[PDB]
Amino acid sequence: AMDCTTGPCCRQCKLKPAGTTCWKTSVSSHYCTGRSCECPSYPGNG
Repeated sequence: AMDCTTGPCCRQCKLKPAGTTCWKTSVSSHYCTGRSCECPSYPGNG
């Protein structure tokens, strides 16, 4: 049982706040939509 939702959008076990850089990968920067714990596959700067 793991309801933490591991991922880049998940600080560790809590859906990061929307409009907050979760990934910010040097090769690809994105943002969390406070909807899931998995950052999208697109940059959030528009």
